[PDB]
Amino acid sequence: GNGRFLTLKPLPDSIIQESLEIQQGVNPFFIGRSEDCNCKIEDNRLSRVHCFIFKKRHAVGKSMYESPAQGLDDIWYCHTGTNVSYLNNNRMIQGTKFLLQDGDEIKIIWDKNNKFVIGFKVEINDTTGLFNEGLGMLQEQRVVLKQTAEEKDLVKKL
Repeated sequence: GNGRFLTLKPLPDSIIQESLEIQQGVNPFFIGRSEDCNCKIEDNRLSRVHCFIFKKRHAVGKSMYESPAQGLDDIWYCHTGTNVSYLNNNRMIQGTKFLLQDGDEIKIIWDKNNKFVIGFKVEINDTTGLFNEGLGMLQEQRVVLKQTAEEKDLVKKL
């Protein structure tokens, strides 16, 4: 690859059926109804910036002895459109940050009335000095974080 690391693959089961490629963690990645977002999701009720994937350096403590995880870069999926974000079994709200482990198929919008369900498959082919292969294996186990002024600023400029 010329610079691939994370492939975001939305599929046919979800209203979004395309494949995106996050180059060595190209952040932030904007996602929503308008293709303007680095990621494409055609969902009427879904906001243009409704969801965005951001990358940050994994916050770790002093490297006691010789151990990996010596501070690296992690990717955080930050939802934003009122439809609330959904990953595995963690429910989110309109503006939450969540870790994306490999094989992360998240539904940004799910409506039984119109079957308007979304789903993206996170597949990290390359791990560029990442805190982990990308399967998320830190102390926290799939926890939802809140978006602060820092995240809100990312969506300010698509």
